[PDB]
Amino acid sequence: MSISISYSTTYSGWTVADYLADWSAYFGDVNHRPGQVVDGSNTGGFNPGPFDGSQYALKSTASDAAFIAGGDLHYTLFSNPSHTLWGKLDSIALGDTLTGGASSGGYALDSQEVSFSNLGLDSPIAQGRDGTVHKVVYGLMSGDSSALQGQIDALLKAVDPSLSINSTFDQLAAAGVAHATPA
Repeated sequence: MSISISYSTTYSGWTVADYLADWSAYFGDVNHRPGQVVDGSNTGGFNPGPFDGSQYALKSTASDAAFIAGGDLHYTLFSNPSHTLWGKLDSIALGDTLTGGASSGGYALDSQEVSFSNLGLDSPIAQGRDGTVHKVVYGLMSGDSSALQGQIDALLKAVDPSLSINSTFDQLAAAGVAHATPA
């Protein structure tokens, strides 16, 4: 199946690129780096975790922005290649108001704005921190969504070369890729 996109009607006239650049500016950089992961405030979490699961979720420490990555995901922690996320990334949901976690049966994003599904990404452990899945998710943690933008640009061009991250959500809905959701 081709990339599927949802978007709240209030973003109908935005391009994908402008939405993601703006979301990244609100989320900011959670500072997930050596000496700066000292407690659970900026780790995020897996369901079921602690290091693997079908969801990885993180809330911003600068805003209420949050995302959930869905698929079949694995984090190496200290194991070579250290601090690598690899595996199957099917979906990214972005917005605000993260709730839940492993103990309550799953994460939910109560103010989801936009989602991207059927991403078809599957990165092997061998690529380490240069894997596409790793770069996509670490970009969302660190205030730079350029890796996600590039993957969406390629998936959209695969549907039709007239579609891109510079398409508005409106235009993607007319093309049958995107679907407006209630605001």
